[PDB]
Amino acid sequence: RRKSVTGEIVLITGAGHGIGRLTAYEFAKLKSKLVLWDINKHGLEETAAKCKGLGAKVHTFVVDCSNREDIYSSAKKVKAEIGDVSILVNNAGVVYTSDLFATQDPQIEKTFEVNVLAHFWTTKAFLPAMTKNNHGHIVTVASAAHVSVPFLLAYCSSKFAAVGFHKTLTDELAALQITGVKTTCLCPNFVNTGFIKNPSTSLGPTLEPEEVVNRLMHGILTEQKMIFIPSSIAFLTTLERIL
Amino acid sequence: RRKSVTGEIVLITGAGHGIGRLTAYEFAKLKSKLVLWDINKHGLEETAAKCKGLGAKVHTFVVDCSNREDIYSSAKKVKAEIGDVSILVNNAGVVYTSDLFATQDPQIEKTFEVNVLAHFWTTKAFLPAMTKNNHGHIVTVASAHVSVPFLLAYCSSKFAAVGFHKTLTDELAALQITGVKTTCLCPNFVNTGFIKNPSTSLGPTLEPEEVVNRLMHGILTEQKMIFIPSSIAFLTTLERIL
Ligand SMILES: C[C@]12CC[C@@H](O)C[C@@H]1CC[C@@H]1[C@@H]2CC[C@]2(C)C(=O)CC[C@@H]12
Ligand SMILES: C[C@]12CC[C@@H](O)C[C@@H]1CC[C@@H]1[C@@H]2CC[C@]2(C)C(=O)CC[C@@H]12
Ligand SMILES: [Cl-]
Ligand SMILES: [Cl-]
Ligand SMILES: [Cl-]
Ligand SMILES: [Cl-]
Ligand SMILES: [Cl-]
Ligand SMILES: [Cl-]
Repeated sequence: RRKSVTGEIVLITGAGHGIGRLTAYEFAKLKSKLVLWDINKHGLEETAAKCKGLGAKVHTFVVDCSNREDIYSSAKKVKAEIGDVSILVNNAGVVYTSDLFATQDPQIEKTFEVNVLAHFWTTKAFLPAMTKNNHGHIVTVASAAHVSVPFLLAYCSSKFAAVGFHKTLTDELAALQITGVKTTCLCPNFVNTGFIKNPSTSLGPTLEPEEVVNRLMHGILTEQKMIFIPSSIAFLTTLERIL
Repeated sequence: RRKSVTGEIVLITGAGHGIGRLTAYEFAKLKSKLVLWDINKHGLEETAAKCKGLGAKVHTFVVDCSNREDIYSSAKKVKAEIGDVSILVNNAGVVYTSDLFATQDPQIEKTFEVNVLAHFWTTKAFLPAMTKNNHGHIVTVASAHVSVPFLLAYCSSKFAAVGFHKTLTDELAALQITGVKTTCLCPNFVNTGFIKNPSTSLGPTLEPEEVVNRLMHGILTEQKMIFIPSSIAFLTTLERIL
């Protein structure tokens, strides 16, 4: 059923908090070699210490995944110091600050920089060696756990985009007969249902972070292409806060 | 079955060429008041001249839809000089330079800037007045060959634009804004993917005039989705590099 990932170099972005953190713990338990990236040094170090306790070799890099040059310079260090990434988990997400009208547009831009464009940059960095070895796994994490109304459109759109990235990349790999590089996407149901047609997008039930990761890991280890989960976007209540 | 759009202020981006131009002509015949945006002054003036020949009031603006400030500056002019746009056609698309002659990454960024983020900026500029009046129509044109280096960006951007449409549609519904409609011209691949749908590699496809016929009919009947076959020749594009 489930593949071994022992000794595989697994790189997880956004590993200092949330799903990314919990995902790192699961790979640690499986004795992968971990490369953890996060913008927040403190969260990153906490994740890494626990992963070591779980029995894994772990390396950390503070990386701002809104910054393409930071991603590439850090990827260069990974390749030189650690080796070739075999499982890439694109998990980093934008974190919103102010709601205020005047400062929204840069954060709408950042939403796409982190949630979508970062996946291009990491794939460009790490897919060539995977292709060369015909061995790899690219994991598009397009679910994250509440977003204020001004960012709802950007946030949701960016998830459709990430799912599109996965679907297109999957078929490109197939077209090119790159049979050893697998893809897995963690996808919110709203990408299939929309919001109004699916009351769960407003009412739940939703999943605990532990449940999301259990489902993600099961999908990765059985090499499922798609893993649908209910989001916790709280659509109607998010929108009623203006009405 | 079809609404009249007589005297509606219809803004079309990418109106200096291709289906934007052909769409401008159809709105011209229906006696809309046209606002045409494009990065090319001559293409723009050519489209305008024919729209005027077809009997319509027409105004033009040279606008780089990759540039948020330019969009907002131009929108301010439209509001002041012409009035409140009632039909917004988000049609501008990225144009690529071969990676033989340019770096890839700025063009991947530009793909999202034009094909997705521009729709945010035009919507933020024009939707408020539409909502105030409870009258408007936002048209997401997410159908437009692309080389292998840009195929992933190009395709992903169309999924994104369809996601924009679907989310916006539901926000408006949730807020009970009944008079602002949405229409999306969507490639079939967003529902089927590529390998599962041989037409994405083999066709048959539509001629531009057919695409525009279907677009106009959907707009005028206020259809939310209009699926069309794309012409990206997926497998042959990729297998070329093998
Ligand atoms: C597989 C292939 C194309 C075949 C071989 O040269 C390896 C490269 C690795 C990077 C891939 C590229 C295809 C196009 C991809 C998928 C992109 O658009 C970003 C990363 C790119
Ligand atoms: C138009 C085209 C080729 C079509 C499109 O990819 C844009 C580029 C822009 C640079 C041009 C190139 C044709 C060949 C040229 C003229 C060169 O040899 C140097 C610059 C090159
Ligand atoms: Cl991060
Ligand atoms: Cl980040
Ligand atoms: Cl959902
Ligand atoms: Cl076109
Ligand atoms: Cl390049
Ligand atoms: Cl298609």
